[PDB]
Amino acid sequence: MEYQLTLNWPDFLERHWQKRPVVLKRGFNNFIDPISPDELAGLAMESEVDSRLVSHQDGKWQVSHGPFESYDHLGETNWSLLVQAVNHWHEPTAALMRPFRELPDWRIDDLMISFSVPGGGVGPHLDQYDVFIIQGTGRRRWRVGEKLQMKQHCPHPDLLQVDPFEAIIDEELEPGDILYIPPGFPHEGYALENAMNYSVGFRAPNTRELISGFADYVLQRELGGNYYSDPDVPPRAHPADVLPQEMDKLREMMLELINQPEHFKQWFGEFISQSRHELDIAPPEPPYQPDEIYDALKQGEVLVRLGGLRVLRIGDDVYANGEKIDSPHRPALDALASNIALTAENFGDALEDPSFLAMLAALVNSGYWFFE
Amino acid sequence: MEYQLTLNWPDFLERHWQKRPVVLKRGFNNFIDPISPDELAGLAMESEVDSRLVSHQDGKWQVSHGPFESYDHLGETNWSLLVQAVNHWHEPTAALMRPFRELPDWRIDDLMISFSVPGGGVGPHLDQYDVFIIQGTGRRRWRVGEKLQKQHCPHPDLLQVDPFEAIIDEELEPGDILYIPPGFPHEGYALENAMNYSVGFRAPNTRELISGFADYVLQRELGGNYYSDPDVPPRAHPADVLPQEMDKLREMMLELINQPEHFKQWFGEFISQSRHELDIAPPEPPYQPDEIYDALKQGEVLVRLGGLRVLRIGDDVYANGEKIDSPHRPALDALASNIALTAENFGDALEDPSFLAMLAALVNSGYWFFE
Ligand SMILES: [Mn+2]
Ligand SMILES: [Mn+2]
Ligand SMILES: [Mn+2]
Ligand SMILES: [Mn+2]
Repeated sequence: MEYQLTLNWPDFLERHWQKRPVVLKRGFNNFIDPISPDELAGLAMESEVDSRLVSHQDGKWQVSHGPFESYDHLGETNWSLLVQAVNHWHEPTAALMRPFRELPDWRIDDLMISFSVPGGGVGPHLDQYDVFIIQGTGRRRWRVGEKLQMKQHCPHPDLLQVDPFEAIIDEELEPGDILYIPPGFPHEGYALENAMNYSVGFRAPNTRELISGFADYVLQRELGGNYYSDPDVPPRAHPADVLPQEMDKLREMMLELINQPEHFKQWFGEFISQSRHELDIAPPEPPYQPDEIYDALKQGEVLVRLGGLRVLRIGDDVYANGEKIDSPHRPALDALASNIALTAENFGDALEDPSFLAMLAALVNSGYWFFE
Repeated sequence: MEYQLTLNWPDFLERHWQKRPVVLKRGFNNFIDPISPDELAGLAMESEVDSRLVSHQDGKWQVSHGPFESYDHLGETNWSLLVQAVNHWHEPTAALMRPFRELPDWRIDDLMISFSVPGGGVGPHLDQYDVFIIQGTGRRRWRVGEKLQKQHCPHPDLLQVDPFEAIIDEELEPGDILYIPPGFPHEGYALENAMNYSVGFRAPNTRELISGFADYVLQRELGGNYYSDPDVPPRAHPADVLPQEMDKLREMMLELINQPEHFKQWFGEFISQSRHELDIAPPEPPYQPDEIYDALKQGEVLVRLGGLRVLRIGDDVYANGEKIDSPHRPALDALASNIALTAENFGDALEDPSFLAMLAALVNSGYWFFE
């Protein structure tokens, strides 16, 4: 399908994003759910999918990790099924992501869907990331509190919650409504009628993850192999001392390495292009030869990107799922990065180059793009 | 005994250290060996001690590792035995380290001893570390090359090398010292039965700094702050990552690194650790603080465990991967400055109970022993 967002973007980015939560009423007009609770359940039965059941009985909370062989015995009440990264396994669901391209592809994460019977829900909780929560069929009561430091507690080892909060937002969401929550704002919501919620999640790294990742990149690629050297080595009163100048030199090594021109860009390119959830990956059973891709495309057949596969451009280099793609043909690479559903027109003269055709062949044979 | 290096130190550090290799003729006058070859073999058989044995049947070599038994077996000619960190074990060998205190404690590693029967040698190897090779008990032929300078390929470190043209070729007598910087290919082998005492040095490369610091960051779970973009910049293509964003991220990292306390503490814990296993046997019954106090004021002498690294950063003291929590700058400064302390070395600090409780804990860790 194709989904149309009624949001006013400049106003939102200016006043709201990464600042304050909002309820965007009728974000989607005449909202038609991309998927059904049944299709979602069947999808949760699959073993490659990350899914979980969260139920609560009076005070007690029970969290069960999927997949599942059974719809019984659950209840008419007080439970919810959560499925991560549906946009990987379902194309119509993947369509929901497109309207959010007004925000950077690299910051966006994936689409997680929850189905809840009345009373069903995940409880009050905090996130470290921005989220858009889209109301599907049914209705839920959503509550968001002010952003204040609060202790996280665990009703279950597998389930994070906070203490109940005074809501700065308390509302019932109709289908098509969207609730934007910046990180740090406690929120809770629960089904009134049988409900479907679509969370477009976002991702941002912290410093720990960055320095760790890059350290592993340096180790793996065997970089930064230059040793500390002191032909000028300074005198000292006490031989057990390590002088401030030496510490400074030592750290200056790390800073210098971090600032080496290609290395950081390349590492981050390989990192950020990787998905936090498992892709659906099925390399073409026989591999493709370059000229049947050439032919297929020229024959009118269309190339489409695997749902959830991240393609990002940093400078003149492109990165698809951890792998750097480097080609002299810019329009083609731009076509690969900024739109799914590619046709020969988007490639231009690139297909004539056997090198580009070879690369493209390797990308398709990898499962990253497939024919329609 | 207690060794006196005859060396012009200003001239060495100025013209030589980390620059050019030299043969220092009669680096030691009347050089008596700290240890006998059979004693060395006595250590070569041990569970904890790191040894190795290298033999060349011409054109081909064989290497075995410790512990050891039955040296016959075989060999008369053409083999060598090598033992790491002998100063961690044999106390008079650690005294051979004292003259090199003219160089920083943090850059010094340890002393390895190699006994080679005639023809015995390790082959033309290469190091990324500085080394002083002290000749004793017999003679060896040493040759040192010109340090070739492999574009963008990692240096293999200790991996073996080419039959170089020698900028240095000679035969060492007892007391002779061959200093080599990192990068200079070198080979040596025994003529008469030969003892070599190689005092080595250690430097971190950038990779080790970044890995260590990263691990430390994970452990204390620091840098928890998340990248945020209230102002997030517009772009032509939704798939693009702008330079200003890359700068945001990079500066997050640089900021974490330039936080002084964390880097300081981590490195203090990192550099105070030893590259080889120490001898650690805490007193079977411990000492009460009063026992320490008393015995210490009886004129007894505490000595730092051989090979144990104690280093000062700012005013902070680190002993074997751990900080020492304490005031009394003179006393801790003494703990780092002198191996073999006395009551006079501490002075006033002994009357503070909180101080000697700590010190007693140091002794009980096995980091200092009486003699
Ligand atoms: Mn309840
Ligand atoms: Mn072109
Ligand atoms: Mn000199
Ligand atoms: Mn060497």
